[PDB]
Amino acid sequence: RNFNNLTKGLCTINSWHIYGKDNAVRIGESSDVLVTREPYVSCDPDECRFYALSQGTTIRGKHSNGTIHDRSQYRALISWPLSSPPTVYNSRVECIGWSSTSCHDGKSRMSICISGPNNNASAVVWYNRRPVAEINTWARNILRTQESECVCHNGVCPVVFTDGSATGPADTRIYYFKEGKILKWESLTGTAKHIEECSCYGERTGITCTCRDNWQGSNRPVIQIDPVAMTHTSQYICSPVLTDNPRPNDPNIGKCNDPYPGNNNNGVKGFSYLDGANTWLGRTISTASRSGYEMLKVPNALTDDRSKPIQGQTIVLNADWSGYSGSFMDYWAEGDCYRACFYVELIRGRPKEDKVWWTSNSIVSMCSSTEFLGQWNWPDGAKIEYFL
Amino acid sequence: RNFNNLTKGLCTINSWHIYGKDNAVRIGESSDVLVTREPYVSCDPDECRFYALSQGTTIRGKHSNGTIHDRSQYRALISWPLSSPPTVYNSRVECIGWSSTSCHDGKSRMSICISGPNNNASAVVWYNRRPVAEINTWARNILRTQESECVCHNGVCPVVFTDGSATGPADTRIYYFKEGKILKWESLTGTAKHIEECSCYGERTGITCTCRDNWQGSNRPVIQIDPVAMTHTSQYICSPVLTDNPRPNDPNIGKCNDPYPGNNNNGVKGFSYLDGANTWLGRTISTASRSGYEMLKVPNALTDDRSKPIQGQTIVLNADWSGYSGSFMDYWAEGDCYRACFYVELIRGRPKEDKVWWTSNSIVSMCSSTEFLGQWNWPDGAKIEYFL
Amino acid sequence: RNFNNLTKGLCTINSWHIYGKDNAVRIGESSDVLVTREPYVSCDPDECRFYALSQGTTIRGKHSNGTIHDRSQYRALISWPLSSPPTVYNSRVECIGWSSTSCHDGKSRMSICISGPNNNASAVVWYNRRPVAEINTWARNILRTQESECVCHNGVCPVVFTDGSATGPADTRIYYFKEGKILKWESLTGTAKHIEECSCYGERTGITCTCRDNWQGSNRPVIQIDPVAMTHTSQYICSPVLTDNPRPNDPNIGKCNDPYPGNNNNGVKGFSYLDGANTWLGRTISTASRSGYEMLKVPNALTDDRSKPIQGQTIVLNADWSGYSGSFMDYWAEGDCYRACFYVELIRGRPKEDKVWWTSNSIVSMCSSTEFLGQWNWPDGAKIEYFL
Amino acid sequence: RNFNNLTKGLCTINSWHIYGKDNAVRIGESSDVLVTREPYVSCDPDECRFYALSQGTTIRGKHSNGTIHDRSQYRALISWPLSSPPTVYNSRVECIGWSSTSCHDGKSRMSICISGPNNNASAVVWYNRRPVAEINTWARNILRTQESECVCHNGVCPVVFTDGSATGPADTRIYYFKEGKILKWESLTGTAKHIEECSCYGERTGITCTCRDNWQGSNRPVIQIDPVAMTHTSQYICSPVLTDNPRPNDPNIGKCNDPYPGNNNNGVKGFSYLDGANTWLGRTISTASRSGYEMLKVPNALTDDRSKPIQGQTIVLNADWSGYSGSFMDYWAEGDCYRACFYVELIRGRPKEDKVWWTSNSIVSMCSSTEFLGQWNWPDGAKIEYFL
Ligand SMILES: *[C@@H]1O[C@H](CO)[C@@H](O[C@@H]2O[C@H](CO)[C@@H](O[C@@H]3O[C@H](CO[C@H]4O[C@H](CO[C@H]5O[C@H](CO)[C@@H](O)[C@H](O)[C@@H]5O)[C@@H](O)[C@H](O[C@H]5O[C@H](CO)[C@@H](O)[C@H](O)[C@@H]5O)[C@@H]4O)[C@@H](O)[C@H](O[C@H]4O[C@H](CO)[C@@H](O)[C@H](O)[C@@H]4O[C@H]4O[C@H](CO)[C@@H](O)[C@H](O)[C@@H]4O[C@H]4O[C@H](CO)[C@@H](O)[C@H](O)[C@@H]4O)[C@@H]3O)[C@H](O)[C@H]2NC(C)=O)[C@H](O)[C@H]1NC(C)=O
Ligand SMILES: *[C@@H]1O[C@H](CO)[C@@H](O[C@@H]2O[C@H](CO)[C@@H](O[C@@H]3O[C@H](CO[C@H]4O[C@H](CO[C@H]5O[C@H](CO)[C@@H](O)[C@H](O)[C@@H]5O)[C@@H](O)[C@H](O[C@H]5O[C@H](CO)[C@@H](O)[C@H](O)[C@@H]5O)[C@@H]4O)[C@@H](O)[C@H](O[C@H]4O[C@H](CO)[C@@H](O)[C@H](O)[C@@H]4O[C@H]4O[C@H](CO)[C@@H](O)[C@H](O)[C@@H]4O[C@H]4O[C@H](CO)[C@@H](O)[C@H](O)[C@@H]4O)[C@@H]3O)[C@H](O)[C@H]2NC(C)=O)[C@H](O)[C@H]1NC(C)=O
Ligand SMILES: *[C@@H]1O[C@H](CO)[C@@H](O[C@@H]2O[C@H](CO)[C@@H](O[C@@H]3O[C@H](CO[C@H]4O[C@H](CO[C@H]5O[C@H](CO)[C@@H](O)[C@H](O)[C@@H]5O)[C@@H](O)[C@H](O[C@H]5O[C@H](CO)[C@@H](O)[C@H](O)[C@@H]5O)[C@@H]4O)[C@@H](O)[C@H](O[C@H]4O[C@H](CO)[C@@H](O)[C@H](O)[C@@H]4O[C@H]4O[C@H](CO)[C@@H](O)[C@H](O)[C@@H]4O[C@H]4O[C@H](CO)[C@@H](O)[C@H](O)[C@@H]4O)[C@@H]3O)[C@H](O)[C@H]2NC(C)=O)[C@H](O)[C@H]1NC(C)=O
Ligand SMILES: *[C@@H]1O[C@H](CO)[C@@H](O[C@@H]2O[C@H](CO)[C@@H](O[C@@H]3O[C@H](CO[C@H]4O[C@H](CO[C@H]5O[C@H](CO)[C@@H](O)[C@H](O)[C@@H]5O)[C@@H](O)[C@H](O[C@H]5O[C@H](CO)[C@@H](O)[C@H](O)[C@@H]5O)[C@@H]4O)[C@@H](O)[C@H](O[C@H]4O[C@H](CO)[C@@H](O)[C@H](O)[C@@H]4O[C@H]4O[C@H](CO)[C@@H](O)[C@H](O)[C@@H]4O[C@H]4O[C@H](CO)[C@@H](O)[C@H](O)[C@@H]4O)[C@@H]3O)[C@H](O)[C@H]2NC(C)=O)[C@H](O)[C@H]1NC(C)=O
Ligand SMILES: CC(=O)N[C@H]1[C@H]([C@H](O)[C@H](O)CO)O[C@@](O)(C(=O)O)C[C@@H]1O
Ligand SMILES: CC(=O)N[C@H]1[C@H]([C@H](O)[C@H](O)CO)O[C@@](O)(C(=O)O)C[C@@H]1O
Ligand SMILES: CC(=O)N[C@H]1[C@H]([C@H](O)[C@H](O)CO)O[C@@](O)(C(=O)O)C[C@@H]1O
Ligand SMILES: [Ca+2]
Ligand SMILES: [Ca+2]
Ligand SMILES: [Ca+2]
Ligand SMILES: [Ca+2]
Repeated sequence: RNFNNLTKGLCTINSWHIYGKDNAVRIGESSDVLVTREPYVSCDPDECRFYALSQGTTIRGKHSNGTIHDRSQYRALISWPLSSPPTVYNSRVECIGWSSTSCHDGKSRMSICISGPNNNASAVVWYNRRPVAEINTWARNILRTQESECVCHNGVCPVVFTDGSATGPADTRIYYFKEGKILKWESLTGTAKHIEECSCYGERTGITCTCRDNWQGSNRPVIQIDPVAMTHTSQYICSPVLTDNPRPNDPNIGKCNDPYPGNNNNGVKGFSYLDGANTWLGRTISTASRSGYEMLKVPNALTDDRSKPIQGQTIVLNADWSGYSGSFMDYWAEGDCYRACFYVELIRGRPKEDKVWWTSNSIVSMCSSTEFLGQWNWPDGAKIEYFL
Repeated sequence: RNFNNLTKGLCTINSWHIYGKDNAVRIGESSDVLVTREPYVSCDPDECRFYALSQGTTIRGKHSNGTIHDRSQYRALISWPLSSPPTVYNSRVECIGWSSTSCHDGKSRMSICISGPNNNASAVVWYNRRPVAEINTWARNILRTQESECVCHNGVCPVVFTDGSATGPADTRIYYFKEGKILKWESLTGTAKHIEECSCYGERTGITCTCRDNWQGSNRPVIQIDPVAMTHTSQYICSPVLTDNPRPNDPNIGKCNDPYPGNNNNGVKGFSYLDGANTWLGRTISTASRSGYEMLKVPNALTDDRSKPIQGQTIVLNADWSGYSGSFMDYWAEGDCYRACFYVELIRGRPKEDKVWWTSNSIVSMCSSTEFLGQWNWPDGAKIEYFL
Repeated sequence: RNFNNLTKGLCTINSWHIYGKDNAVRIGESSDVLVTREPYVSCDPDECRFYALSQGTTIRGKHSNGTIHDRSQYRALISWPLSSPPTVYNSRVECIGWSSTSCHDGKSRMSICISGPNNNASAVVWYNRRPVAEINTWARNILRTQESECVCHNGVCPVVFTDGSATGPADTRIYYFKEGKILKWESLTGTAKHIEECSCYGERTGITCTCRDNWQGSNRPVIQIDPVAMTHTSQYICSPVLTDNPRPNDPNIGKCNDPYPGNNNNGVKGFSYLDGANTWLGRTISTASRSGYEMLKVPNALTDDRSKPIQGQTIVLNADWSGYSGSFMDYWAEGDCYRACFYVELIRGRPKEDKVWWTSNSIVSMCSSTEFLGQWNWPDGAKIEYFL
Repeated sequence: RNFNNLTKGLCTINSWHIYGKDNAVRIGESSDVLVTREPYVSCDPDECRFYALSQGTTIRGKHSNGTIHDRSQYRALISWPLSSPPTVYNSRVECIGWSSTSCHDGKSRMSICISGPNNNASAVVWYNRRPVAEINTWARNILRTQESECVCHNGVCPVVFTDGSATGPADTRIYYFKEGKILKWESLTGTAKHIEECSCYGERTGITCTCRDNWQGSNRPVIQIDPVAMTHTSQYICSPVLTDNPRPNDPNIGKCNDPYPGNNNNGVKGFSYLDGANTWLGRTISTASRSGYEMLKVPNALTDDRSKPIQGQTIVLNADWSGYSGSFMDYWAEGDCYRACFYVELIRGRPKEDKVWWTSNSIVSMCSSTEFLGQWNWPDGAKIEYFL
């Protein structure tokens, strides 16, 4: 076949419809469902699948004790069929490690997993299910990457990595891969001051990534990548509609080229679709914790430091736990435009529910509609009391 | 490949033979079998599969408590191989929601799932396993559809939807899809006074649907659809052999253009094959509850308001629980005629068996034979005492 | 592709080597393994699979209680990959019923399942996984068939059926199918006096079946079928090496055209390879019960009523339970000859082990070698005490 | 397709990166994971898979009691997807027996399994998933083979077998197969004095095998095979870096043509990559038991009896249990060189952990990198206390 090229724009987003939901924690109460976290979704030309980092144990298994921890030798990137749960028997391992990204270039899939101790981690780049390239840590402090899908154009797939402090200046690099081979890498440029866990999408030969500032910012950094020139810029979302978590209350003036202050040394992976008047931002409803999730239509959020919402949709009630969120699109669907999609990780267990000793999640996913559809809310749906 | 066209008539039906049976509740006593209800069967050109609405839990799982309820965020349309049970590990999710239909047009499969709260539900139309179109509620009162397979002709697949009261006049629409796109919709016309859960089949370029009148009728409404003109008519089955449940005893004169009275605000999904002297009707044996199932040969049942049975076959004894029933056919089989098939849902658990706190079902399915075959009876076969 | 034709002879049989073994009862002690009985093996052009009649429950499931019974609505013909156990999650249902046969003609597979009450049973013939023909009971007394694979030549697949008494004269028919359609049937001719559960193989355009005389005989009946003329003959194995079970001790003169007396109203499915000086017979070691299994090389056993063994191989020790046995061959293997194969059913549970309330089996299978290989013995290997 | 030919050399090995890990014992604490031992890895042109000898029971099953034993009728060679665990539901049986090897020749896979009692064992050779040839024991004392993958060149696949004493001179043969047929065999020649469990790889039309001397040696024997001439030589690794287990401490002079003494009648399967200055040896860290695992870069280890390490990498800490290790490569990967890979068996249970009554393992696997990557350590990760 052929390399996918980003020739289309985004479809007009007037609401969001349910796309996938795996009910993993409900089902895992009485089935062999793997403990996971950091999920995402990624499409092949002939299939869309769920992805996540396994913890190498089932939820009901005794080894689920202690799975609040992020990095171990027992983690792996797995994938499984859309809206099924991640089971021992239906999950496919993509590579071994505790930080990942993955994407299809139209011909084959690239998957990247990072493993190792904090001071000696390394990335292995797989292409067509074979290891092709390796990258050693350059700052010796938890080499880490996107935790959602990358995007490819004409065979070139950019990936954002960070190595260094989670609470001060770090060393972020953008790598450009083709068939798993390193074409080029560059150090981060622009005005973003701290970058983690970028969520990306592609449109009209440009790639846009919305990231997490874990140091001083509660507005989100944005990286804009030209996959042909293999260059990038960075800044923050200018809008005063702040979308990190935890975060201050929304002001009336945002910040384009610096972190908006109030909350230090924390954050959550999130995403946005930045498309002029067709702009939608995702965020937790709570400003204090990872609970609730909503989409807000915020015209020109990227560039207008006074911009406010004109429409919205609740995805997860504030009474229910959320978690990481990220972007993906089916680049191989029919039609003249790409349909914006996203997922929300619904974290259950520790630290917020400490009557159990495990941490896991389920997944809900939505795609955009040109209709103005009615909204529901989409909780994980499991009862903690059943696990006691 | 090519779009299927409805070029054949029905085979002569002289008896029914066993086609499929999944023994799901028996097997689920000690395996990871999903709780379901509203099952059906649908064929692809190369495979026939079972379908149902999952409840997002296994039977032995503690989340099975409360599954008598019809609409939740944890339901999804799943499919799995013919006569296997619906397990966590072998079930494929088609889309998310609590009311569905699905059919193959010869090239790809269309699946439709409705989700949302009662006053804000929406349908998402999937084609070739991608979302293609969306339809918002128009009466804000449980938008709902067939719960068995649709039928396609030359790429055009009609689907019947209802939105509005279950106990008074409602707003029924027939939608005509092609490759998941809306070609046209029309409001219900004809003399049917209330329409729910249509069971359809196709023959000689016409589609016939047998539905449920939940308001005042215990005779079944019939919709006849011309998929080329994209028009329809409606009436009731004229025969005094009444086939809803619950229902009055059979009179000697039926009603062609109005509900036959006696039982209000209830019913069950059912089906018929209306083919002149080759006409067969399905119904529960009990007039009071969903127990037993039988087929009756009732010549010209559609148009003769004096017609009575001349032959029959018991499928499920009155001593055993039944449930929904519906039609399907293998439009891709060999031969000069289409073989009529049907399924019966065998409901176990609540409300009729309240020693357990769950509701689920298994499936039995039959197809027609030109032979005069001996009959058996086909119970679910599970013992409730084992689940206590 | 093309219809297989029987153009080769049997390979020289100098010993037997292990082919497959599924350890089903061992594994089912702690996994979701279906209760089965009446297993066999059958090859497709690209795969060989195990087959059996499921009982619609797992071994550890509470519905395993009572599975000594042979005929129920919860039985089905299933198949699963060679040497795996029959699990809920890996088994494919071929058709519904409690007596079966199945074979591949080179293009597609035909499967036949019989279901119904004792006085009203019927066979459904499936071809390319669709129902094609049906056959009603003709003697109203447990219509029944081979319980191992049929054999095809140039698209024509003969199958032996019996309807009527298990303890007196019955009505046996040979049906000739092509693409699931009935070409012809004939009533049994020749000198066999009672026929059940034929085990067949094909070579040089002839099909040979070794059957079970359940009435008066402890020598086995043989049916020889010409699939081109669609005619047959029948007799008994002439050898005094008797191979039914239970049976008298071996005399020095056998019987060619009548039952050898001593044991009435019982038997077991078995097989032989009748090939002049290359003749091998299978039998239980015990004359009283289904325990042990051995192969004996008995030159001209079919026609020589004085013939005795000149070589042998123990398959299952007399200290271990056996059961049904039958023939199959890979008609699509490389080489100038067909390699003779067989399976032995290893029955565990009731009636011989009544500390449990279930009956199931595992499978061992062997194929012939031109080498003189060392022998092992191949028990089921499960410990009944573990199931208590 | 075409037979693979060994046209490439080894890639430069500057470090090792994680390739696969199945966490089988962790996951098997609460899932239907088969008990195994003697694992390995082998690639097809389109897939790489894990292999092992099953014990015909799950870990949590009661039949796991006694699985320290090596040879039983319930063992089989199974394969399953890379980095998944070996489950009842995802494992494919290749053949039946208790000693094995397997390899793909570019067109189809050959698998060999040995079964039988100690004095009457036999090998069955499968090709394209059909039995093709058989080999009877020639010394009547546990006929046995490699327990890791063989290597093919232009359709010819050499395999090393041993029959005879484990504690004195034995009869080793090299067999040369093509499409499962025996082309030739030869008796072992050269200076190796005892050969078991060879680990092989291929490069530039030569095959190199590193074996186990179980009699008097703690240096490893090496067999070098010319698959075109179908001839071989043998010797020992000359280096004083000793790599058997148990073993003496490293001297300063090794032995090229005789066993290095100190430890009798024991050993462990292991491997090396012998490639001049690109030479790397694997070994346990402990000299006394199967604990820890490390790679050492030992230039010209094969031929230099003074050679010492100049670089290394720890794979498994000495505090953690290891086991067998072996070589494999993806002969169908892209690039101008073959990437060296290996696996380490991580044995859990008896004899070292006798609070449980079973013996099983998990797998870790690495491949070489031209980068100098940071190292981690890779334990099995299961807690024995959870199994009590
Ligand atoms: C069936 O389903 C449908 C479809 O889902 C349901 O309809 C949906 O209903 C929801 C809920 O109401 C709507 O979401 C909200 O949308 C509003 C925005 O819409 C309003 O404002 C628009 C802009 O108005 C301004 O500009 C125009 C210029 O043209 C000017 O005219 C106007 O005066 C004003 O200057 C209006 O255009 C718009 O009107 C239109 O739409 C109406 C329908 O909604 C319609 O009736 C009209 O005729 C017209 O067509 C409308 O008035 C969002 O503002 C809102 O989001 C805020 O509120 C939620 C809480 O509900 C909160 O979670 C959000 O985060 C946000 O509030 C926070 O952020 C603000 C920005 O900083 C801040 O100002 C707030 O104080 C608040 O901040 C606090 O909370 C946050 C979060 O914790 C925290 O971080 C902060 O620090 C701080 O603590 C909702 O998104 C959908 O748009 C609507 N969809 C459709 C298609 O109608 C329907 O209800 C369902 N039916 C039933 C029966 O259930
Ligand atoms: C082996 O297997 C075979 C194959 O399955 C078995 O054979 C089958 O046996 C079953 C059971 O008997 C049969 O089903 C019944 O069929 C009859 C219809 O057939 C009869 O009537 C025909 C029509 O007669 C009328 O017209 C002709 C004009 O030509 C005229 O001559 C005649 O005088 C009369 O005017 C006859 O043609 C037919 O004869 C033929 O067939 C005979 C074999 O059956 C054969 O012997 C003859 O020689 C001839 O060839 C035959 O007489 C159905 O009426 C019946 O269904 C009613 O009864 C069941 C209870 O059994 C009930 O559940 C049904 O719902 C229905 O009864 C309700 O509805 C009626 C309609 O409103 C109503 O009038 C009733 O009062 C009753 O209503 C009550 O109950 C319902 C349900 O709860 C409730 O809703 C109401 O409100 C009310 O409370 C059966 O379907 C098969 O047809 C037959 N198949 C074959 C191929 O033979 C065989 O038995 C097995 N063997 C063994 C050993 O087990
Ligand atoms: C490693 O593995 C190898 C390979 O598996 C093992 O070698 C195998 O060993 C087994 C066990 O011994 C052998 O099976 C037996 O074979 C004999 C037949 O072979 C003997 O007889 C041949 C025929 O002799 C006659 O004809 C020739 C004419 O040429 C004439 O010369 C001769 O005098 C006589 O007239 C001989 O040719 C043959 O010799 C050859 O082979 C020898 C090796 O075996 C070799 O040493 C010689 O040099 C020569 O090459 C040999 O003498 C079968 O008879 C026997 O089966 C009977 O016995 C078993 C019990 O063991 C029983 O279960 C069978 O059912 C059968 O006995 C019953 O049926 C008879 C027939 O009616 C009846 O007469 C009996 O009384 C008995 O009946 C009772 O029991 C049954 C069953 O319950 C019941 O139904 C009845 O009613 C009644 O109660 C075995 O099959 C293999 O052939 C042999 N294979 C090879 C390749 O060598 C080796 O042992 C292993 N190594 C180790 C260390 O373990
Ligand atoms: C992040 O990750 C990176 C990458 O993994 C980590 O860096 C790695 O660190 C490990 C651990 O230190 C290294 O492994 C060791 O390598 C040494 C070999 O390297 C040394 O020696 C080289 C050769 O020196 C000789 O020749 C040169 C000629 O050119 C001459 O100049 C020199 O004087 C001497 O004559 C040196 O070239 C080399 O220097 C280079 O590398 C340095 C970095 O390592 C660098 O700083 C230098 O500038 C230069 O570039 C270096 O000095 C192995 O010797 C060693 O293996 C031994 O020790 C381990 C224990 O640690 C033991 O398990 C091994 O089995 C082995 O020791 C046994 O065997 C010996 C051979 O018989 C014997 O002599 C020993 O006594 C011992 O024997 C006992 O134990 C065994 C086992 O139980 C038993 O069987 C015996 O009987 C007996 O009881 C390690 O393999 C990696 O090479 C290194 N990799 C890289 C790329 O740097 C980094 O640490 C991580 N970072 C953090 C923060 O964690
Ligand atoms: C490689 C790694 O440890 N990633 C972890 C990151 C980093 O800690 C932060 O991004 C700070 O760098 O955040 C999590 O803890 C979190 O917030 O839920 C989860 C994730 O596993
Ligand atoms: C969308 C929805 O709720 N469908 C439900 C329907 C409606 O209640 C009725 O058709 C009245 O409209 O009927 C059921 O309750 C029933 O009778 O078993 C099941 C089904 O799930
Ligand atoms: C259709 C049917 O019932 N087949 C059964 C047959 C018949 O009873 C006999 O062949 C007599 O006809 O034999 C069995 O009981 C048996 O011997 O183990 C098993 C089998 O299920
Ligand atoms: Ca932050
Ligand atoms: Ca009604
Ligand atoms: Ca008999
Ligand atoms: Ca040794």
